[PDB]
Amino acid sequence: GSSGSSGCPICLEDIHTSRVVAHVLPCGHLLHRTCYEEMLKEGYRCPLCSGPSSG
Ligand SMILES: [Zn+2]
Ligand SMILES: [Zn+2]
Repeated sequence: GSSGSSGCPICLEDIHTSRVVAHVLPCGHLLHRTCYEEMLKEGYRCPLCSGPSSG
């Protein structure tokens, strides 16, 4: 379950700035320097910010 839509939608693990760097998306979300590199390859953008048909 997930009540708060605040967290890396890639790995789904509470991000910890202190622990590791967080990539602030241009939409208003945080990611993991690593994850941000994975999603880019796959071909999917912020799966949280609903968009058009695609995505
Ligand atoms: Zn992540
Ligand atoms: Zn977003």
